[PDB]
Parts: sequence; structure tokens; C-alpha cells
Amino acid sequence: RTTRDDLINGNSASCRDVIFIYARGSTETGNLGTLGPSIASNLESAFGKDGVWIQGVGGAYRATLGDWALPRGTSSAAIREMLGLFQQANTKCPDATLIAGGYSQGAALAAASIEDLDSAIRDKIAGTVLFGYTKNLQNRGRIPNYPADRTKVFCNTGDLVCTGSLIVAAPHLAYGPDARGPAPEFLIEKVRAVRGS
Repeated sequence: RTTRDDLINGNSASCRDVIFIYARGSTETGNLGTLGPSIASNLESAFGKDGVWIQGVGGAYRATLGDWALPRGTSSAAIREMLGLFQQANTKCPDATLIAGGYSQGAALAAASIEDLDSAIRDKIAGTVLFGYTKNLQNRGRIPNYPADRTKVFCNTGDLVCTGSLIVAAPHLAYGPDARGPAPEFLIEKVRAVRGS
């Protein structure tokens, strides 16, 4: 299932405890792409189907390859889309713990959105996972204004985007195992750290 709009479709009277917002890579389908579904499945196993809402960044985020060369690593329209989703989560479910993630252009999108986000909302994101982080070198493996302890970066050796080049090499397409194990493990651990249980 490459398309998930649980936050947009969800009833505010029955908010999930955890809301995951994820940005796909360049040219990927739906709003979750290749890695999102694996992460989602594992989050559901941990918090139960009604305990977590999975929301992909769709709308104006078209994941156009060329946009990864723009100043922030994605388009302004895409940043506004993801910011809007964080704002919707905050208003619809004030008590939900947030988590986020992004792959390739989506990782730059996640970082830019989190950087611009109002601190009160940003501080609700218990953990963020980034795969093939295009701004890894430039930002020294961090997301501006966001704590290192809540950030996990998956950058493969040989993935040129992690060392400053906008070129797609084989290691950039090899994040499947991470999305199936360590990424959801990290997100689950970070949520439990603040929510207990």
C-alpha cells in the first residue's frame, strides 16, 4: 500500500496516539514510495492499527527529481505541503506524539520542514529517520534546530548523495533492510521513551 492518508482521513474524536509523517524519494509512487510501507507495517505491529496514523506527504509534493538541486534540496511548494501536515496533526490531535522520516529528496524535505516548523510542534516529533540524506555533508548529519539524539541517519557507504554529490549510485537504492529493521526499531524506541509502555 503505497498511499496512506490516515491523518487527513482520521476522526479527531478518535485520534491515534502516534502520527507518522513520511516523505518519499524522487520519482516514487503514491505518497510512501518504496520504503514507507515497510516502516508503516512495523509501526502498526508495535502500536496496533488504531494506535498509529501513517501519513505520506502528497499534494504539491510531486517528488520531481530535478527539484533536489534547488537551494533547500526540494521545492518551496513541497516544504509548505509538509509544514501543513505537521500543522494539521497538531490541531487535529494535540496529544499525539509525532515521528517523521524521509528518503532522498524526501529526507531534504523532512529536514527543511522541521527546520522551519514552529518550535512547539517541532518539539513534539520524538524521532526522525532519514535515508540517503542529500544534505548529510552540508548539515553535518543533523537537522537544523532539532536534537541529534532524536535523529537517525542511514547513509550507505558509496551513496554519493551523503558525501555531497547529486548522483544516484547503487547504494542509494539499498535502504530496504534499514526500513525493515533499524529504522522502525529507532522510531518505536523514541516513542516509548517519552510515552512509556
